[PDB]
Amino acid sequence: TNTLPHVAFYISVNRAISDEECTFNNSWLWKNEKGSRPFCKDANISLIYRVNLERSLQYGIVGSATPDAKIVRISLDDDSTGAGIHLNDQLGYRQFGASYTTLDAYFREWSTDAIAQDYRFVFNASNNKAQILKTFPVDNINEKFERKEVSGFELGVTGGVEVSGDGPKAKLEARASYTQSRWLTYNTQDYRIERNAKNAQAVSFTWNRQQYATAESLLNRSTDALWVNTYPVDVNRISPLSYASFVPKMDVIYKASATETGSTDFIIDSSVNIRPIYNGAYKHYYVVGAHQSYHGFEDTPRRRITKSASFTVDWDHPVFTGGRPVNLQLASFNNRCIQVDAQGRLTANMCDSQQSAQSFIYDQLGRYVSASNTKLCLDGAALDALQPCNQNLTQRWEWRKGTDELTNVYSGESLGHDKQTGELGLYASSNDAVSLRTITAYTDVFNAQESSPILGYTQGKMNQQRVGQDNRLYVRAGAAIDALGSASDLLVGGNGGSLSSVDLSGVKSITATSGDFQYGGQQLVALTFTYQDGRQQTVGSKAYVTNAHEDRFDLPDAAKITQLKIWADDWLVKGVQFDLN
Amino acid sequence: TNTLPHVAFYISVNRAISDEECTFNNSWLWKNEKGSRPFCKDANISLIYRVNLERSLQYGIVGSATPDAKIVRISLDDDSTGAGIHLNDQLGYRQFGASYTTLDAYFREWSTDAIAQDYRFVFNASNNKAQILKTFPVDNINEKFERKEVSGFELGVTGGVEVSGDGPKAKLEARASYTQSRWLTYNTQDYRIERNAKNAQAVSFTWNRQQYATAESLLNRSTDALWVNTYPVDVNRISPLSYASFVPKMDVIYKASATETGSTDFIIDSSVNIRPIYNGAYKHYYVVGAHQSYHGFEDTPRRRITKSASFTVDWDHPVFTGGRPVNLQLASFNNRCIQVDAQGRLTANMCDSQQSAQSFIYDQLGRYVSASNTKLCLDGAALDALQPCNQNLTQRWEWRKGTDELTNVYSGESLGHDKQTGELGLYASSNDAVSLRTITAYTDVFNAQESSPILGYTQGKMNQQRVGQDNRLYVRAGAAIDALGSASDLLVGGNGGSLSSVDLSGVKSITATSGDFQYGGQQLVALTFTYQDGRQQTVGSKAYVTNAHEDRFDLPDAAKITQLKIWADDWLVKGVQFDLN
Amino acid sequence: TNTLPHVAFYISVNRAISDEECTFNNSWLWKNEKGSRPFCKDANISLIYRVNLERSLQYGIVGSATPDAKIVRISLDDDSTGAGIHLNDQLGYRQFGASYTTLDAYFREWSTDAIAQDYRFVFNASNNKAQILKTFPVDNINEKFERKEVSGFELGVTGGVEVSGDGPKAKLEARASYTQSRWLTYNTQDYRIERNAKNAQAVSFTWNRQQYATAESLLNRSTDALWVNTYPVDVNRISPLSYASFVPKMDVIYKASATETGSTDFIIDSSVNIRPIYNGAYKHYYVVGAHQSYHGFEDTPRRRITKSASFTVDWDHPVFTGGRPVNLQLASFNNRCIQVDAQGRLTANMCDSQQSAQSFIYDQLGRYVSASNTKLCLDGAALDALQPCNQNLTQRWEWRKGTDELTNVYSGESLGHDKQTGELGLYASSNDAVSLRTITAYTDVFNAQESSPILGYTQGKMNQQRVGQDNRLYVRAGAAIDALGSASDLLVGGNGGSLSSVDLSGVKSITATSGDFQYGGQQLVALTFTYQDGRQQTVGSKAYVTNAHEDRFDLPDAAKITQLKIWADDWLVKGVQFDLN
Repeated sequence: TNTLPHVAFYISVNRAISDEECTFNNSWLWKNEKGSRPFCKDANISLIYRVNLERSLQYGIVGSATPDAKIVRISLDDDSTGAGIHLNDQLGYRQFGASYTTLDAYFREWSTDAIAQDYRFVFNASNNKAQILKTFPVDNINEKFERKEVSGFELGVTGGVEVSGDGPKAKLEARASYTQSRWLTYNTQDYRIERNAKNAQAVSFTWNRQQYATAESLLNRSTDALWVNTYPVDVNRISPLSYASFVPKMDVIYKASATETGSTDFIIDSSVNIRPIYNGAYKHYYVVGAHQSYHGFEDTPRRRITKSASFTVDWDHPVFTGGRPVNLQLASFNNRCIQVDAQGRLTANMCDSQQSAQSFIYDQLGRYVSASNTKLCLDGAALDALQPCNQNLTQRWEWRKGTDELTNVYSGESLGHDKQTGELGLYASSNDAVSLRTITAYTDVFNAQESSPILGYTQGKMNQQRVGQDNRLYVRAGAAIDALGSASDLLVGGNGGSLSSVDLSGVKSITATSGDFQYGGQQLVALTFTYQDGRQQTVGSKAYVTNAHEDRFDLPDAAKITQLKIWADDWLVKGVQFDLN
Repeated sequence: TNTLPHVAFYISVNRAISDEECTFNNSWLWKNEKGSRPFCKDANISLIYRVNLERSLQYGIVGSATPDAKIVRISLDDDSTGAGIHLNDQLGYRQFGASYTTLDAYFREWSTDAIAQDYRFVFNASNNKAQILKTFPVDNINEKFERKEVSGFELGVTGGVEVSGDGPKAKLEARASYTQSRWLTYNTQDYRIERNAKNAQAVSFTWNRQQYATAESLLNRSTDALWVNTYPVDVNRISPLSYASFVPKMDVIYKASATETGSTDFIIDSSVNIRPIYNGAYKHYYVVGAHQSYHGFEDTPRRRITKSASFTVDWDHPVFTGGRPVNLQLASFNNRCIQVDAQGRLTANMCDSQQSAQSFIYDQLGRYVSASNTKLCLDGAALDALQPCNQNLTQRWEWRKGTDELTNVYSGESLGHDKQTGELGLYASSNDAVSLRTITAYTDVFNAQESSPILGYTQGKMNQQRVGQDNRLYVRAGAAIDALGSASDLLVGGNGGSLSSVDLSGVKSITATSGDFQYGGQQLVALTFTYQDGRQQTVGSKAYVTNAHEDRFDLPDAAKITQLKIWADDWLVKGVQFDLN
Repeated sequence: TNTLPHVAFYISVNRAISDEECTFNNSWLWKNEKGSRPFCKDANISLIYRVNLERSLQYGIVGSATPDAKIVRISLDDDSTGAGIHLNDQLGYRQFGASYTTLDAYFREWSTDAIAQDYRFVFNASNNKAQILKTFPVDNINEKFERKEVSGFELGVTGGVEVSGDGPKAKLEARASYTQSRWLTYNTQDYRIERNAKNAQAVSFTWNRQQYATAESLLNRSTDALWVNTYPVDVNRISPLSYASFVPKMDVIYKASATETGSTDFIIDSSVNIRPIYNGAYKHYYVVGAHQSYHGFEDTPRRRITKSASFTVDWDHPVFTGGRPVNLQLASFNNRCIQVDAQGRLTANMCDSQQSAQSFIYDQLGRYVSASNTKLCLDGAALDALQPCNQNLTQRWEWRKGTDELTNVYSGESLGHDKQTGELGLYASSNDAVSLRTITAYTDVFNAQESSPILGYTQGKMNQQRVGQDNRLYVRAGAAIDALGSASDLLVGGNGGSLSSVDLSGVKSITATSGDFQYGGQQLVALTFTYQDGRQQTVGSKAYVTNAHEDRFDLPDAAKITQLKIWADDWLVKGVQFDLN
């Protein structure tokens, strides 16, 4: 119980994929002729990330070889992966024939159940306070190549003897050959890890198909007779890594400067790029004969499924101080602990070991440092308030062995407290009003507050705005949400909506709907606010959108909405996150 | 708290690449007809180096098998790499056709999105006080080769029997062959680590393309009919190691002599050599038939992006002493510590554990050595000033067990101090004016001061000049800066500029601009000094430079510029670094 | 602080390569017609060896399984390599054409930038006192070979049926083949480590090219049309190990007998064998047609660059005793230590822990052995001088626990010393004139004296001569130095020079010039002695040397030249080394 501190918690990422989200044209050549059908059954995304916050050094260690910095770790390894990604259980096909007269054109088209074209994962920093330190894999694949050069020559002499009715013959023949060939050999994987770093704050890992990446390459036939009609996609070539179940492996480790303060958000985008398979047959008619050839379609439609979860980290968190905090508890009272406010006034409140402000770090020099703000220390010169920390002899404390008398190094006096009010003070000996007994114990301030889900799509610029004093939210509402903000002058987004105000007090849940807007793009279209008392109110319209998805955010009891994060470009809002506390 | 000391700090290297810097001719054969367009979108350079300073032996260890020397380490490994280098997210292409009629010439030309021809990293020593000790990789690739010699002979006898209307025939035929072929096999990588050591002070690592290094080799076709028009660069061959994201891995460890003093700088240069891809088509017209052949262009333009960061190391730094310094603190006062000036006078100042002059090293013999200058020691014969260190018996100190009385080995007397002035003295026993209590603690003098950025390009000879007493910076400026200096006689650079004077007092920030000068080469063109008052000032002109890049330098509050580093050859200034404090 | 002792120090080997030394004829067939040009730009040699001196057993350990011997280690490993060897940064070429009429001869010749034909490293022992113990690699490569014998037979029967206007035919044909081939497979490296051991005192390591070792093998073409004119050397085949940067890996470990005394020098030769590449084209004219063939030149010129560095080891050094020396210090005085002269008289001088004569080794039996000469011991029978060591009971000492009274085992008396003169003596109790307090401490006698550089070339027999009483150096002056020596009768070398005399007193620096002598070979040509007065002095002439190289030697202030090492055979002087102090 003297090693590094750690804060660990999970992020569950769940997003069911509706069958309607998997609706695609039953044919690529004949879109409007034959209609549409689902391509994935009960698709689901379920991963479980692990988050670790840790300072790279213990508090008070000077001269260590590992640079002093604050480390945020987001990882997936053997110890925690999650259910995976699912799209189907087995691949079937429906065959389509030419309705019109076909002689020199395509006349048969095949639809193959959906496969995962590529898995995409995105990590984003909310501001510039964080930087990317190291990643796993450390690099993209640095392929190894093998070459061969084969050369040589061949000599041959031929002796032939023929006897027939015509007469004896004789042939002596000579041959001289030369050969030369160059070989090339390299390894490719079924899925290739493509690392992508847009800038110092964001790095994205893309599992992309490399082998069998084209509908062209999935065929096991090239030409066949006209009367042979069979499924030409050798489905054994599609490995179960593509449609059955997949799980990634990645590590990202952010760092923050030594004295960075404030806040920073992290966004984790898990996404699978669904792409059905289309294969068509080509009929060729020339004078001499008739045959049939196949082709592969490459520019078939692709639809992307996105689910996002975020979590907030404060650099002022106690864990980043790198020590194991303890509290000073006055033993005269049944339950009284020393607590420090923002300005440094010392009072004795009710003990609550999960409250950061009541924790102190015990260093090598014997000083007590306030856990929530490492620049304030306990000083014996004026014990009614904390003081700036320095090398003063009056700020060192030692425990007398075998008892609980807390002593001051400088003057030899002890630490004492009022038996009734909790005021600290220095005393050489006890009396009927001052007790010297003080007890210390380790505290649990390493809980991580859970993070609220995100609603919508996480694209474009992100803004952060605090809720106003009136606790009312301004929404510009039309066919889709135009803008959001805490005041009528702080709207970011559209202008065609209807101005209104919705009370955020007592909100029991929020129902957000997002999807493909009728005019274009993906937008947030509908928000339904339900209160714990039972009344409801709805803004926006739910009837001008297709491929909609429903996300729900249930506030725990007795909470107040405090911050609004707005995902919006110049036109419309694509996402919004409601923080608590 | 007893092992080797270490000083560690990070270097962040960020440099956004403007789209303008990525502008290239849309075609190589037809420059002026078709124009230009960007070739890389949102390119960025972001690496994070780790710097370690350490002495290879602890202080006071004699005759250890590792030679005594001072070690400076600059490295990138799995523990810290950074975001990497980015140029594009996927490679597109635009196709171009012949505007005029072509019969036997090139008539189709292709432009491929930019790829990284080679990555380059450069390390430079500022003077000859440092040498390169070891590097990783230790050596270039020492390829292994495999040879085969295949030889043999073949015999064949043929019996032929024919029956026809002409008559029965009979043929007995003999063959005898000889074969010989020689094989060659070797391994090549997609990128080949080329180590380059210009001299003992500078070594550079060049990641260079080896396989698929020519626009010739990227083609998957050689000949095709005139009517077939498709993109002929098999883009699957370009591995994601070239354009998506790349991260190096190398170590450089410098060494400095045992008693070297003064200062020495290091320069770290990250550079990615952007090179677009050009492919052309050849139409051949001969009498018998008509066909089309491809070619690869090798002399395509290349443009180099450079970002440089530096840091300064003083061989007199406390960490290079190889011990863990402590300080002697007088206990009578609340806050008084022993401090030594330049000449060795001893006075009691305010304690500041980060001040090097107040730190002392505790060796094996029991001597106290001043950490700031290891040639001075504490001596009991004349305790008001430090003396040259030797084997004198009066320079050894031992702590009395269970108390804090500092004793002298020679006479048995103790260490004493004035209760009011802090004057040291020898006393056999205490009194009302002299107290014997002294307290010791470990000190944090291992912080590393942050390093100022470099403005411009780091090429040519480098000069270092102290800021003058008047705090005036002389700039001989024209279209670009001709020279810089601290006095009218110490201008290094050109002479065609008009002499001027800019005051360096109260500089709040510096705006530097660099790029390709109109006449030739890459120069520094304009500097805009911002004062805390709010007034600005301009030297040079920004109207005669293309492909310019902008860098900014923000000084901390209340600081004085003290050193000027000038990058300039005989003609013009290529870069300048403003050291602080 | 009880394990093996060690002495470690670095040897820096720096040698700039002038562009003039890289001058070669621009063509091989046409020497005088075309002229000459540089072939290497900014070439440099920079390695850093590590030297370790150690005795294989701790002092006093009897019968250990490792044989008792003195070990000298010279090595290069991953922990210390140096910058490497550099010749060029990229390989360019210049093309030459025939100025005269060429029908059946060469008509085009190519010059390729220089590459390192072979790297060479040489270790020499100065006398027979040292032998080679083990080396890394332990042996040359013991190649592994793979053989295959392929044999078999093939049968074939052919049935042919023809219908034509002539009439139906029928053929039944039989074939029977036999095959046999033998394979051979072996591995070769781009550079092959060739170990070379001339005698027991000298072993040399030669990195020699094995694959692509001939200008013949560098060609990727054999025949081509007369109108095709392109560079025919496939430059990709030249691995960056040859011209970019190279670093060796070797270990040499000398041993010396148990009681060897005197001195011995070691010579370390680093040399890179520069060799340009020449390729020519062959035009062949025969009646039927005309074609062009290539050839490889093998007898191309080679020029060798040599840099030598040496260091001196004395077997009488304290470290070779294999213990950790300590010293006896009298506590009555402020600063007095026991010191032993050449003959063994004991006097109390000023302590200097780096002086070998004041160190003593503490063995298992409790004897004190003088570190400077392990045959002398401290004895209590006659305590004013050291005695030959044996098993006498009066030569054992034990410390009384808890105090510093040094006791004698035999009589029970203590070690005593005069309070004023430092004379040792035996006493049972103290008085006003004799004090018993003695203090012991570890000493730093493991510093290694710096080694002086070598001027010139290290070839031929080596001689060593002490500087005479007059401190005058005899030089035979001509076009080059004929001989050197400390007296007119002690000249080693030639006799054709003019006799002269030069003073060696107050020499602040020496300027040595060496290179290719006009008459033949490589000689030392000129020496310019610089005094403290600033005036110079010239012996020899600089007008008879081409491709000369300049080496410099700067002495420390207030130094005396004491030994002359002369590198010269019977004709002329090739090198000279001036030992310092």
